[PDB]
Amino acid sequence: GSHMSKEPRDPDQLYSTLKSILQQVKSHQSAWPFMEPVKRTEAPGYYEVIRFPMDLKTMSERLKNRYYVSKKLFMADLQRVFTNCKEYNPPESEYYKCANILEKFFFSKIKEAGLIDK
Ligand SMILES: CC(=O)/C=C/c1cn(C)c2ccccc12
Repeated sequence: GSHMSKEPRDPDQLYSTLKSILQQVKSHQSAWPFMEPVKRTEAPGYYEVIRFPMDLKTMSERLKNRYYVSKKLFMADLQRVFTNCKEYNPPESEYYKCANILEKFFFSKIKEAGLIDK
């Protein structure tokens, strides 16, 4: 019929698809606040604000073997990464910058892969 691009294709393609998005999002210069692991009190205001701390170092870990195969599961965590930084980081900081730049890249990429869910 026509072209709308707004629906994943089976868990097989979607699986590696999330693995590709992470490969780019993580490889993106604006991913160091999530790619590498963070300390425990190195973040200005952590634990007592982030209900579910998350980072890219954990996604690729499970996504590698078999975990983020769904569209909402991956989007939830990944989206939790961009907001988590934006959460404990003030309005003026490099953490938010790279998090807002990569987050923009993420939404666009998924917007084209008919992903996104919650
Ligand atoms: C994106 C996220 O959920 C958590 C990021 C950080 C957690 N900690 C403890 C940090 C310390 C420094 C910088 C970033 C973080």
